[PDB]
Amino acid sequence: MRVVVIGAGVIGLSTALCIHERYHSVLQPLDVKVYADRFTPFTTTDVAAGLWQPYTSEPSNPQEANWNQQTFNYLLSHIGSPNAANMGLTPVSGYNLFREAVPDPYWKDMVLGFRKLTPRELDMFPDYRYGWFNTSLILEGRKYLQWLTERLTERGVKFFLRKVESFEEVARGGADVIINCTGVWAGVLQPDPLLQPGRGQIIKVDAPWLKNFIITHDLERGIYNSPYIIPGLQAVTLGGTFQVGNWNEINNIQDHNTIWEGCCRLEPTLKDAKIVGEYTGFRPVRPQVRLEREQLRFGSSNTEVIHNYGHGGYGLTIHWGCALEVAKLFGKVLEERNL
Amino acid sequence: MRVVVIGAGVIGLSTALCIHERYHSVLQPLDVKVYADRFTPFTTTDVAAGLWQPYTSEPSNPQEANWNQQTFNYLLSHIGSPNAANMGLTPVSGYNLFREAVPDPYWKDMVLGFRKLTPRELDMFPDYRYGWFNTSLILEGRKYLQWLTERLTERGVKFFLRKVESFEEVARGGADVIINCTGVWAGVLQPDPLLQPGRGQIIKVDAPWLKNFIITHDLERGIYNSPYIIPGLQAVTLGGTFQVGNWNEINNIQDHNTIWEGCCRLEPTLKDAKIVGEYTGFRPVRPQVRLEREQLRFGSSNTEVIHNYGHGGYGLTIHWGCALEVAKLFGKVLEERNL
Ligand SMILES: Cc1cc2nc3c(=O)[nH]c(=O)nc-3n(C[C@H](O)[C@H](O)[C@H](O)COP(=O)(O)OP(=O)(O)OC[C@H]3O[C@@H](n4cnc5c(N)ncnc54)[C@H](O)[C@@H]3O)c2cc1C
Ligand SMILES: Cc1cc2nc3c(=O)[nH]c(=O)nc-3n(C[C@H](O)[C@H](O)[C@H](O)COP(=O)(O)OP(=O)(O)OC[C@H]3O[C@@H](n4cnc5c(N)ncnc54)[C@H](O)[C@@H]3O)c2cc1C
Repeated sequence: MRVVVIGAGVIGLSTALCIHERYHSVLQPLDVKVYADRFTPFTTTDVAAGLWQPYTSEPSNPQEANWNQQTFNYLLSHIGSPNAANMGLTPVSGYNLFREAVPDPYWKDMVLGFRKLTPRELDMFPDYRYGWFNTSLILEGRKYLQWLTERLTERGVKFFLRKVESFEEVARGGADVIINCTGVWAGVLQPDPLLQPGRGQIIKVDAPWLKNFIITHDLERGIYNSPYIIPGLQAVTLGGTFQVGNWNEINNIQDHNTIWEGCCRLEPTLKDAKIVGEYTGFRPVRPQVRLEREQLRFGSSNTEVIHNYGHGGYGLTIHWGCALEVAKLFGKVLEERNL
Repeated sequence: MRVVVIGAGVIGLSTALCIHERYHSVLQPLDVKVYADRFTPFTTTDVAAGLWQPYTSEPSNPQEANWNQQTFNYLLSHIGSPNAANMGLTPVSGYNLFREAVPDPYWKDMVLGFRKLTPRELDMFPDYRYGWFNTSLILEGRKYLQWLTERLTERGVKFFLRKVESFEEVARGGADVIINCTGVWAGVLQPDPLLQPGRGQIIKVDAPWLKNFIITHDLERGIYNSPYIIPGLQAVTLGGTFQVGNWNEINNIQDHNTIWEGCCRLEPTLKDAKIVGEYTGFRPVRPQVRLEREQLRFGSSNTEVIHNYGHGGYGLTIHWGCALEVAKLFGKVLEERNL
């Protein structure tokens, strides 16, 4: 059947692969195509700090906790292959610092080695007073997007640079099923007032001596509104901004300065780091991932649409669980159509 | 007074600085000079993997344990300054893997976060069956040697490229005190059958995605005779050889192959690493650090000699404790001479 995925960010590509991986065998004819108006390096995914770490607060949908877990185990299963770095993966250990005691995250047990910092540890970070340590994984968005792209391409999936104006337009094109993985732009194909851009700028820097991630938190100020430093495969990502409702896509000088000075304070050796670039992107903020099936009549054609968007500051961290869930709904769509 | 340090490896330079730092104030005249036939990048120190980690077994002279501890705290005290990376320092977390249970090292409490690996952790390293994890520090020998060198130079200490033939030769040159920090070559100035070269080759590689150290152990085969990978500031050090009594200073292809294949098996992603160089050096192996004062009559001149050599595979790890001890003996020499 004709299936069309709209989106080429981590959600779209992982989902496409996930399904094709499960159904090519079963459905003889299984035509996947991917439409997107932006491919890496232009997706929001390419801008991601690259770390696997859910929010500190519990999720609204409890399945989100599963999805996160399934994603981590799936990623860990690759640690050990010769390809892990080629897919954009590597373990990284690091700190979560806070200004005051805070309850353990629901994810303490998903990551490896979770534990509270000791005082000699905290002495390395004077403004903070409570914190955790745990090892997790890095999944660079750009590298991972390219990897999924080659995998998809070899499985025969086709890509097309296109801006979709409506699902109708796609249904008319003969799509039996359509997977919406439009990220913050999903509202355009169909309004969702719950969805909003969580803008964030980052500064990429060359500072190889930094081997661990460090993430600061300011409870008053909101998540990701505080300095964080996260080593990646080739460079370090400096960061710190999450602004809901802001659509400005231009890097701004003010954000740059606050991110730089904050990090520079937290890790003074940054003094010698070479800045390699700055970027801004929109977390697709929503109270809960919208992941559900919906049918659409276009005259005489029910065309299923399965949504998968609204991942906020955690799309990398949970993409696999969602891709699986979508495969499952797609499974139902198949049994209704009688395979 | 005239003081002459023989050696420009980590032991000689740290010791010189240590003393000058303590006595320049007190002794009005305090003439330090450093003689060495090899300066960085030619010392054994420049070849060090760069990690702070004592042996797994406990020391013979118990003071070694304190020297190690004093060294770690001294190093940690710098984590936080803007200069830490310039001195060659950065924290690094990592694994010690073994083929069977083993008792906790006497140093578990000196390092940060020591703990035993869990099974999900061990699944990332299939040949191994027991292990630890802890964060420690990297101190790159080459960078640190250059840093100490600038510090010494600015304090007015003088350097001279000179092969010393005998202490006599130096005493005749008017040295009131002489600090022997000759490493494996100390036997030449005065025989010590306990001292032997622990040869070791390493391969430097460019593989920035590796953020944690990994050190393997084979009990039958001896310490450091097993693959280990240790990220440094700019490159990764691959290693694995410790051969007592071997004086071959030439890198050999057999060692290279075994080190490469072993590491490559332990971390398959090395498949894509660029090799940047290979080097070999001699750990100054001895059952215990020789650190003691000895007087020497050269006709009518007692000339004190204070030895500090025999640090094996742990000179970086303990250099500061020793430098302090030497300053202390030097202190006595001063009170005997009545300041
Ligand atoms: C600065 C920053 C740091 C972050 N760090 C992390 C992190 O460390 N860890 C983590 O887990 N998460 C992180 N995130 C969150 C993560 O980046 C997002 O959750 C995730 O990238 C969303 O992916 P997506 O595919 O849904 O969106 P995108 O990657 O933006 O993909 C959307 C795709 O849909 C296409 N598209 C949209 N509308 C149309 C249309 N009308 N027609 C055709 N194509 C269309 C776009 O071209 C693009 O191809 C971060 C985000 C930001 C901004
Ligand atoms: C491959 C390898 C990996 C290692 N990794 C680590 C590690 O990760 N961590 C750790 O703690 N330790 C490590 N070590 C051990 C550490 O390298 C040695 O303990 C330490 O470098 C010894 O320093 P030193 O100053 O005593 O010797 P050197 O640095 O070799 O200094 C000796 C100095 O004396 C000079 N000299 C000698 N004889 C004379 C003479 N007759 N006249 C004039 N000058 C003379 C030499 O030119 C040189 O200047 C490692 C060693 C090796 C070989």
